[PDB]
Amino acid sequence: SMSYTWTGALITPCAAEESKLPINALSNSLLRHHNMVYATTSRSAGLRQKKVTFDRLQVLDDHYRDVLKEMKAKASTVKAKLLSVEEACKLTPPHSAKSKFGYGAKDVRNLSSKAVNHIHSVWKDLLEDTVTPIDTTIMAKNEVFCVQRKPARLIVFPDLGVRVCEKMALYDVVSTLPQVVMGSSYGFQYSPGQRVEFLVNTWKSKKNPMGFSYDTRCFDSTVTENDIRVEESIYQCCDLAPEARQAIKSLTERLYIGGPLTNSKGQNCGYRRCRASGVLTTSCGNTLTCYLKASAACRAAKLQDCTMLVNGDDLVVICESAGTQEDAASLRVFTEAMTRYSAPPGDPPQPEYDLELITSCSSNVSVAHDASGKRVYYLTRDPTTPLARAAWETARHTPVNSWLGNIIMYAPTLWARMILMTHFFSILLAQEQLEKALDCQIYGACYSIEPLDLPQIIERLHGLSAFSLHSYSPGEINRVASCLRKLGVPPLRVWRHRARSVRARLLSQGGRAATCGKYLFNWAVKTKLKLTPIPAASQLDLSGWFVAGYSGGDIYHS
Ligand SMILES: O=C(O)[C@H](Cc1ccccc1)N(Cc1ccc(-c2cc3ccccc3o2)s1)C(=O)c1ccc(Cl)cc1Cl
Repeated sequence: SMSYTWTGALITPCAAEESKLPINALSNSLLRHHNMVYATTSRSAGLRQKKVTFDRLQVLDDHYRDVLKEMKAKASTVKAKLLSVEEACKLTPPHSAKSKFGYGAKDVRNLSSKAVNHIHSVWKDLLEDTVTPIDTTIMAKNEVFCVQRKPARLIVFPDLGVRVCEKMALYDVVSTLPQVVMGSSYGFQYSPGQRVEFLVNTWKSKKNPMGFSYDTRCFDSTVTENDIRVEESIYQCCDLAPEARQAIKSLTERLYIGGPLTNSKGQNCGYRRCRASGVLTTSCGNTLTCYLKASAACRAAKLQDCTMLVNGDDLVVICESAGTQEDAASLRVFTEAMTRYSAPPGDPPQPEYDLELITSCSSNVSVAHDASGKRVYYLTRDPTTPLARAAWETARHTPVNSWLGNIIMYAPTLWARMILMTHFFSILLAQEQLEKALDCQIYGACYSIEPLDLPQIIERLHGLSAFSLHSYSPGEINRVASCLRKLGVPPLRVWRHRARSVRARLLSQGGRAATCGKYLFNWAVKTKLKLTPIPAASQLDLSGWFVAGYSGGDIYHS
């Protein structure tokens, strides 16, 4: 079956679309090569439509069914609950697309009778109708990138009322099942640090460790009706209220498997027979399907001690190496086996015998030293993307403050400390918006965060070491350095000279700011400071921050 069928109608833009980095008075204090940064618009949607329209073909051997059985067993221990409507509402993102039925996210969160009535009636349609396809909207995504240009990705999502419904039936499922079914291998249960510790222990649990990541060529399009249905047999293994089983069956037949795509102007763009990105089960399902296809594939290729870490469509496999010549052979089979499951490779996975050489979730493990000179591991990455965006957001406020999200998730990184924290705090001082809560996204979910809190938040996601790390490896430093030369970002020495000033600015502010300049820039000075636990750091409520991803699921918290 073809992943997609087009009618020829264009995927139209809902609003104005900028493709060129806006420039303001602050711009050059960060990135001088403006011709390097751009944003994807609905103008390239046609390209993307071409790269993802293809026919999927699957050959499921016993190794495939073997693993699927194991998973269903563990799945059978899960007892998901049926969210009521109010609860559902209370999980909808304050800035989530409004309903084509007269009410919006603001309406739903508050439980206005308009939204609650409609949802109650949408849910009923799911219980007495298990076939009529549910309409969807297809818009091109606007993401910023560096050149050397990729076509805009495609977002497909059902109406707000249906989204609320998905939660009532699946919210509790997608949060639980993954951990239970895949155990430690489930990547959305780890904070950046725990992810790093998991990969290290796992690397140490091998006499001869050998690893590789596996990138699927546009994974959503590879996903076939069979996958969507198998996913369901898995969900249906849970102890689920009867009404929920129906809704999950109904959502499956009428939505997740496929359905008509409607552009922003109401025209028909075509039909979908693969994964919809805007559904509650997108992240969970992918991860589920990706884990199943890569476990079978492991056995198919006789890989010794197959351990895996799976975050949605991203895959990492650390096993017991059996000889450099023997591994490259194994991986060939593995790729071939994945290809038979409709999970071909975008790039040939290649074996690495060096941990800090594998890239999962666009990141990697690297090393430095804490306050005690002890070797400590942290999660870092190429800063190209993060900065390019931090730049765009320097002259354009976005719904997703990437620079903040980035700082929270990469506090320990050489580039996030010297550049991101400095640059942006400097700007918060001038505007005096040091406490204005701002949105940002982590593993998918949108959180509201106040800048002055960062000190506590960071300590809570990485620990005190995120303020005293030093002697970063030469490999990392050189990468941060190069990327800067590329985008035209001033050298690191310049930033330290600026952080020295921003530190001083924050310190003078006393209070929570004084804490910020105290802990966030304590690396800019020579006479280091004490830095001890933060009293209100143990106050923060971070249980639900990293229990499950919701990328393309309509999720929000505090
Ligand atoms: O230890 C390191 O890896 C870097 C190495 C490094 C090298 C080049 C550019 C940036 C970082 N470094 C070591 C140094 C800190 C200050 C240095 C220095 C020497 C010097 C001489 C004259 C004028 C200013 C100067 O700053 S070297 C740091 O103290 C440091 C640690 C964490 C963070 Cl977030 C930032 C820094 Cl600066």
